[PDB]
Amino acid sequence: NKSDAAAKQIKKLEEDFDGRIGVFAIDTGSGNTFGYRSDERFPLCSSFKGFLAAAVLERVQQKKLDINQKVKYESRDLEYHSPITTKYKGSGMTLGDMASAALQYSDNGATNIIMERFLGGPEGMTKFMRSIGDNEFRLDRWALELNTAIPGDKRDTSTPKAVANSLNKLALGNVLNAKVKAIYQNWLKGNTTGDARIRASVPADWVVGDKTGSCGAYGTANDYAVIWPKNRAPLIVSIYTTRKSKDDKHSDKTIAEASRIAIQAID
Amino acid sequence: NKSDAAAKQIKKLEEDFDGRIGVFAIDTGSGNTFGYRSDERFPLCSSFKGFLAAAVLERVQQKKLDINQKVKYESRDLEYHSPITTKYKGSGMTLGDMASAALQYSDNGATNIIMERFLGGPEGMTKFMRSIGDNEFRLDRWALELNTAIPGDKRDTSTPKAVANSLNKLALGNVLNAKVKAIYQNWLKGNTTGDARIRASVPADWVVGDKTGSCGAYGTANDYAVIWPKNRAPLIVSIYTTRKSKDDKHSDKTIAEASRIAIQAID
Ligand SMILES: *C(=O)[C@@H]([C@@H]1N=C(C(=O)O)[C@@H](SC2CN(C3=NCCS3)C2)[C@@H]1C)[C@H](C)O
Ligand SMILES: *C(=O)[C@@H]([C@@H]1N=C(C(=O)O)[C@H](SC2CN(C3=NCCS3)C2)[C@@H]1C)[C@@H](C)O
Ligand SMILES: [Cl-]
Ligand SMILES: [Cl-]
Repeated sequence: NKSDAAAKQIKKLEEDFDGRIGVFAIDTGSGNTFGYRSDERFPLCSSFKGFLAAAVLERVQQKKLDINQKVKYESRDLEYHSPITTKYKGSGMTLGDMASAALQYSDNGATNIIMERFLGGPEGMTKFMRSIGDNEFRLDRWALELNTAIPGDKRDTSTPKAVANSLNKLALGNVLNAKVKAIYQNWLKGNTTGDARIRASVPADWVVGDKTGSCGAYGTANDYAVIWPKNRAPLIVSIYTTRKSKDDKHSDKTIAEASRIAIQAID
Repeated sequence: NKSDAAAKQIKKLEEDFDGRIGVFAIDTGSGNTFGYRSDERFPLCSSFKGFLAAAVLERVQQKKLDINQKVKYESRDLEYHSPITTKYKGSGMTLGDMASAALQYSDNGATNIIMERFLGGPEGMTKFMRSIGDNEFRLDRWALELNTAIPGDKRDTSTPKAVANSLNKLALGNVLNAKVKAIYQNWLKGNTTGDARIRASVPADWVVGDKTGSCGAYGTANDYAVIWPKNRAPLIVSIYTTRKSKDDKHSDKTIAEASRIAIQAID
């Protein structure tokens, strides 16, 4: 009935902003979970960049790539919303800086460079996810063309649950060894775009790492986080939202609130 | 809870001047440590010169260089802020005097000459740091071009903790033998640029050695010190700051104060 309360509250929250909320949350210490529409599909938006950065680190760990190797792109027509890569166009960036920029600022140039040169594009990004046991994740299109968030369209979607499980495996589990996993955590922790989302749902002294996404269409936005509460086992939180109409704006407040409800449901 | 008090105080200090403070402090006699954002990246500015001078002494100890060998530079266009090297342009300087000038007066000419001729430039400076167990330190650019302190930019950064540990290894530990380490200490002790920073945070009869840095952009400044309190085991203090806006000035007062808080936290 703690589950059922949380569910009634997400249902009301989704009715209040006239859309659709998907949640999955894990207490990694007890194994307690809460889910709401946790098996429905939602657009990834930029959020897949968190997994792209893990993919790079996997390669670095296998010695397939070096984290300090220069990635040059002096001639590239940089995609919209490349605030980091724009600054370094002249000198290039380390693969590590570039992958972290893809995560921390949602840099589309970092994203697309890495997928075209190192990861085998959308298909390869999908293969990476299948290789960690994730069967729902599909990336179909490149950084800027995946944000259409069309209702019923399965392209570039996952489920809240798949997102949660995957983050758990990558951030807390055994895909990355001790050294490289720590780097991944530092990267998540240093995310700059999620202050109004899961971060806003927790005490200021809890440590958080997240990646956000915002399609800019159908009010579609999301956020996923590893949370370290004071003196407690990590939590995994995964919140995906969409909305009725093409022109609707996303609601940060709904994401923060659905996170609050989720964190309470596994308390 | 003494840790947590110190942390609340640094957080308020950082909010008051609208920036970001990173701290790491070690009591070498108990092993007690305090840190605040001790794993986040901050620009080195000139501060790496302290490690550059250690690198030189390492080479001297290995018999790769002689501390009294004449370094001539009669034709060089000396970089801005070379007060010592400007004075000796005609005659040259000993490698020892030159390295100490790079430390004590933050002489950019001494800095760049030494990196280009003896240390293998920024990458060699970084290799030196890796070789003492420092995995966070990166030097990417040369003396005058590393002071841009752009938010988000990982070039020429370390963490307060990495800086503290490294200083401990170099100033108090086993990298340099007893004779050469004493030289290094004398050098640190004779620093002339840090009267308003960590030095200002401690009784005037405590003996201090430090290296400062001031990027002159984004209010970015730092200081790191070995402190000998009378009749107590050494302390290591490491304070890094940045600020929100490009035109903000650095705050010596914030550095001195964050040092006071740090030294109390490990008391
Ligand atoms: C490096 O940071 C830059 C030079 N190093 C500085 C430093 O060591 O703090 C700055 S600021 C300079 C020292 N100073 C003093 N004020 C109080 C008494 S001495 C002004 C300096 C520019 C170089 C340019 O990279
Ligand atoms: C991908 O979703 C998308 C990127 N991703 C974004 C995101 O939320 O991660 C941005 S939305 C923008 C970044 N914002 C903030 N950063 C500082 C405070 S809030 C709002 C952007 C649209 C596509 C278009 O690349
Ligand atoms: Cl999507
Ligand atoms: Cl492409």
